[PDB]
Amino acid sequence: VLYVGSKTKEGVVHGVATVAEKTKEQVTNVGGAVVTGVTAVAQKTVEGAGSIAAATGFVK
Amino acid sequence: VLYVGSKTKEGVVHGVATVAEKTKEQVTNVGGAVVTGVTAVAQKTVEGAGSIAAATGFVK
Amino acid sequence: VLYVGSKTKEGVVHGVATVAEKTKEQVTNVGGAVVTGVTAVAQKTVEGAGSIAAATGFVK
Amino acid sequence: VLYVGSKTKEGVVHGVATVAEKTKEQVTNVGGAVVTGVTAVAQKTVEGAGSIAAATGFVK
Amino acid sequence: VLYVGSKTKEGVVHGVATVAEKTKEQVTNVGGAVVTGVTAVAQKTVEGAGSIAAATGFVK
Amino acid sequence: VLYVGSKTKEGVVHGVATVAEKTKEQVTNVGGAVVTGVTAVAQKTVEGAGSIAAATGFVK
Ligand SMILES: O=C(O[C@@H]1Cc2c(O)cc(O)cc2O[C@@H]1c1cc(O)c(O)c(O)c1)c1cc(O)c(O)c(O)c1
Ligand SMILES: O=C(O[C@@H]1Cc2c(O)cc(O)cc2O[C@@H]1c1cc(O)c(O)c(O)c1)c1cc(O)c(O)c(O)c1
Ligand SMILES: O=C(O[C@@H]1Cc2c(O)cc(O)cc2O[C@@H]1c1cc(O)c(O)c(O)c1)c1cc(O)c(O)c(O)c1
Ligand SMILES: O=C(O[C@@H]1Cc2c(O)cc(O)cc2O[C@@H]1c1cc(O)c(O)c(O)c1)c1cc(O)c(O)c(O)c1
Ligand SMILES: O=C(O[C@@H]1Cc2c(O)cc(O)cc2O[C@@H]1c1cc(O)c(O)c(O)c1)c1cc(O)c(O)c(O)c1
Ligand SMILES: O=C(O[C@@H]1Cc2c(O)cc(O)cc2O[C@@H]1c1cc(O)c(O)c(O)c1)c1cc(O)c(O)c(O)c1
Repeated sequence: VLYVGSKTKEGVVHGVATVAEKTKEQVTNVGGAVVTGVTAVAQKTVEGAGSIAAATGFVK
Repeated sequence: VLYVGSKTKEGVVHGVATVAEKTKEQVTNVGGAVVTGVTAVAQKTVEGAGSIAAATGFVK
Repeated sequence: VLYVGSKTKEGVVHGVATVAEKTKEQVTNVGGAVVTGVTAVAQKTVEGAGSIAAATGFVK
Repeated sequence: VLYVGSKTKEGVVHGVATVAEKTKEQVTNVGGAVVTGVTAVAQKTVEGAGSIAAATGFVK
Repeated sequence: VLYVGSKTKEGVVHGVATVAEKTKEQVTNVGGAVVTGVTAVAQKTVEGAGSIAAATGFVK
Repeated sequence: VLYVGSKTKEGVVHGVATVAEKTKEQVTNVGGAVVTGVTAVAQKTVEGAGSIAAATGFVK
């Protein structure tokens, strides 16, 4: 019974509760990368890169 | 019964509670990378890199 | 019964509670990398690098 | 300027986040009172009682 | 300027995050009172009682 | 400037994070009172009693 694998879980998020409460949020970039506020993110990859919250300035 | 593997878990997040409470958040980059506020992130990769909250300035 | 492996867990986070409470948070980079505020992050990788909260200035 | 009272707050709830996740919830009373699952409830009373999640068995 | 009282707060709840995660919750009373699961409740009373999560068996 | 009282706080709750995680919770009373799971509760009373999580068996 090759791979009779029952209920697995891979790359799962469940049961999250969040409260963000600012008064003056502010972002100001010049020529670069910015990544904020990522929340409750899942993923599964096969035979490939798997970045999630990446941020790169230049590439040459 | 090759790999009769029952309920595994791989790259799982569950049961998170968060309260962020600022008054003046502020981000200001010039030519670089910034990554903030990542929360409750899961992932599974097969045969590939697996960065999550990466940040790189340049590449040459 | 090769690998009759029952309920494993690999790269799991569960049951986190957090309260951040600032008054003036501030980030200001120039040409480099910054990574803040990472929380409740899981991952599993097979045959590849596995960075999570990386930060690199340059690459040449 | 008798009672130039500016922006007060009295009996206020704001900024709530909740995740309930059961599999078999069950309630079974016989002749009594039950009160469950109350959430995010505000109130203001003037010259009178102010119960919110009360529960009484008998009165004679 | 009698009572130039600025932004007061009285009976306030704000910024709550909750995750309940059961598998078999169960309640079973016989002739009495039960009060569960109260969350994020505010109140203000003037000239009167102020119970919130009360529970009484009998009254005679 | 009688009572120029600025931003007071009275009976305030703010910035709570909670994670409850059971597998079999159970409550079973017979003729009495039970009060569980109270969380993040505020109140202000003037000229009156102020119970919050009370529980009484009988009254005669
Ligand atoms: O049956 C799946 O194939 C396995 C993976 C895989 C792959 O990635 C690329 C490829 O060229 C071949 C390949 O054969 C794998 C395999 C798994 C076995 O259990 C098996 O008996 C077999 O003959 C051969 C499978 C299903 C999936 O759902 C999965 O996520 C996964 O990673 C794999
Ligand atoms: O059955 C899966 O294949 C295994 C992994 C794998 C792979 O990655 C690339 C590839 O060329 C071949 C490959 O054969 C693996 C394998 C596992 C066995 O238990 C097995 O009996 C077999 O013949 C051969 C599997 C399923 C998956 O779901 C999984 O996540 C995984 O990593 C693997
Ligand atoms: O069955 C899985 O294969 C094992 C891993 C693996 C791999 O990584 C690359 C590859 O070329 C082959 C490979 O064979 C492994 C293997 C495991 C065994 O128990 C087995 O009997 C076998 O013949 C051979 C497996 C499943 C998985 O879910 C997993 O996460 C894992 O790391 C592995
Ligand atoms: O102006 C409000 O009257 C106050 C309360 C009150 C009451 O409860 C019953 C009653 O017979 C009389 C009464 O006079 C109160 C009062 C407050 C003063 O500041 C004042 O100068 C005055 O002459 C007299 C008021 C407004 C409200 O919005 C309020 O919530 C409150 O509790 C009260
Ligand atoms: O102005 C408010 O009246 C005050 C309270 C109060 C009451 O409870 C019953 C009552 O017979 C009279 C009464 O006079 C109070 C009062 C407060 C003063 O600052 C004042 O100068 C005055 O003459 C007299 C007031 C407003 C409110 O919003 C409030 O919540 C409060 O408790 C009170
Ligand atoms: O102005 C408020 O009145 C005060 C309280 C109070 C009361 O409780 C019952 C009552 O018969 C009279 C009464 O006079 C109080 C009072 C406070 C003063 O600062 C004042 O100059 C005055 O003349 C007289 C007040 C406002 C409120 O918001 C409050 O919460 C409070 O407790 C009180």
